[PDB]
Amino acid sequence: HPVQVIAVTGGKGGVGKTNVSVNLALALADLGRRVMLLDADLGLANVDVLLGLTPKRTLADVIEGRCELRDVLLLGPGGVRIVPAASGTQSMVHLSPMQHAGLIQAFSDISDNLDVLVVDTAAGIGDSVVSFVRAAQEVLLVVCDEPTSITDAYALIKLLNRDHGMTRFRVLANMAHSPQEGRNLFAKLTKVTDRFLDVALQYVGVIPYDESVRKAVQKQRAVYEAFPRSKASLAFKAVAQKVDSWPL
Amino acid sequence: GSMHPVQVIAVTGGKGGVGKTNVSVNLALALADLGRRVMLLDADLGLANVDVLLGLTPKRTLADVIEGRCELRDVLLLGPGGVRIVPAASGTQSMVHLSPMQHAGLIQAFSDISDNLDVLVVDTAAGIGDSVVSFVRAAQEVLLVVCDEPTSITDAYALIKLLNRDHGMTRFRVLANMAHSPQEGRNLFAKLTKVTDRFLDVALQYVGVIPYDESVRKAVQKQRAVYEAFPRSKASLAFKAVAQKVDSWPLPANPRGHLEFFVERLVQHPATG
Ligand SMILES: Nc1ncnc2c1ncn2[C@@H]1O[C@H](COP(=O)(O)OP(=O)(O)NP(=O)(O)O)[C@@H](O)[C@H]1O
Ligand SMILES: Nc1ncnc2c1ncn2[C@@H]1O[C@H](COP(=O)(O)OP(=O)(O)NP(=O)(O)O)[C@@H](O)[C@H]1O
Ligand SMILES: [Mg+2]
Ligand SMILES: [Mg+2]
Repeated sequence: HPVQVIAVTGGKGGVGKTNVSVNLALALADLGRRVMLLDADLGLANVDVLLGLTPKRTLADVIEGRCELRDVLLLGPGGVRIVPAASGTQSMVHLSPMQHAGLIQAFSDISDNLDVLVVDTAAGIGDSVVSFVRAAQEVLLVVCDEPTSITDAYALIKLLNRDHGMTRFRVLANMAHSPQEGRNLFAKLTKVTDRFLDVALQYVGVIPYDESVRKAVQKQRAVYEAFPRSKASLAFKAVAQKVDSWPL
Repeated sequence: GSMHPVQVIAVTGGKGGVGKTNVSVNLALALADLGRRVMLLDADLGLANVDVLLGLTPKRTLADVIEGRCELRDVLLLGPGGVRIVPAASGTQSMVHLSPMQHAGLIQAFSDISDNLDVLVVDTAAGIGDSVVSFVRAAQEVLLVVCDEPTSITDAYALIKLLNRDHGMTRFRVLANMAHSPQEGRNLFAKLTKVTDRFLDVALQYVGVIPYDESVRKAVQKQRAVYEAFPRSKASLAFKAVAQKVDSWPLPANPRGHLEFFVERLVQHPATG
């Protein structure tokens, strides 16, 4: 039983990486999978904030040697297991390759009875982002239809490909006003990556712009839980069906 | 007389997508519209967006400067309103882990292009990484852009806490963005003040609020600044009001430097000449 590992990323700030990570995790749990969600925004933790959780200890405690990784695990909704990050601990955003590797390696000790790990990455193209993305089997790029997000997503793809040997990427359009808007967005990325790179982009669909997501964030409850019948939640179910179909 | 003070503002906020770059671009344009000589630095070093919001196509960037291929003056672009822009790179990693020395070298380089300058606006990256903290500490005024969601409040607080705890920074300016009601900006400021009052020793200063405006969405699509493309929009009028406030912050006349106890080197306000 190999664990499916999905890194949710995108370069651009605020495109919905954390919302997608949280609600994809919940949707996969709804399909019957045993799911873990790692907050890899190591110094600006938001997974706990979106879920209204107040972690006593975090990955900060782990790295500083005050506790073991198993000791910081939190229970989220639907049985999802959460690994919480720190908020405001600067050292956590520039960890050595050794510390990053050590952390990733340490997950093998809490891998029991697990089907899927979802990893929520920070904004940007920094070492923490690249380290976690490189360590995943599937790279889910969250993109929205604005020139800055398209530009940032392309930059991250180019970087991961040219410096880190990554050659396959999943693309999810978030805050789309229509499914066709997402397809057109994917078409844009396909043309520029076709022209300059040798990579395989695979489209996963859209999460629509949905006021229910804004309401869910205010409530600090996952939209998938708080508004299970909303268009966004139904779209997360669809993405989960696709993810679950991917070869391990 | 014989030292002209320069205002230096770092626009930051921790949270991704809160409007740091939109605020940087449109504050710069609004200040230029008031008659100030403005420079705008894209300090999102590895994911440049200032050029993207303005529809500029740089041939050289900060990466070329830092890596010793050209000088800072060579990469300056003339933007709307006469704002001079220093463009960043897009997808060059060797930029989101510069050494403290390399950051220092970049900051030092601005002294060569300071003539005829009133204000430098610095657009920082998301997060609390070394690049962000270095550029924030290199400025005189730190402008946190915050919106009324728990994640923005939490991230803004985290940045304030780190700067206060680790670097002794005490005073911060706060600008609310994407507000949907007239009192939302002040209410948001109060939320942040509540948390910082309880746990920190800081002095927050409320600057104002930019409303959520569909005109910003349209401007970003057109790759034109909302201040230029929709000058009568609610967002653009708010940027005008905010620039008038920013412009009123007093600068020392003829800043000639002073000594401080247990500080070896003269301490001097940013200035030119
Ligand atoms: N499908 C959606 N519909 C409506 N609003 C959305 C949607 N997805 C995201 N949002 C909004 O976008 C905000 C940012 O989402 P978030 O998941 O925090 O993005 P992020 O990419 O993780 N941000 P960051 O980690 O700081 O770079 C949310 O708080 C909502 O306001
Ligand atoms: N006042 C506003 N009204 C409406 N939309 C806005 C407003 N300000 C920002 N936006 C939207 O928010 C998006 C993000 O703005 P942007 O200025 O790129 O934020 P940022 O903090 O610089 N992101 P990043 O650098 O990637 O962390 C914009 O592209 C617009 O969609
Ligand atoms: Mg996030
Ligand atoms: Mg930006």
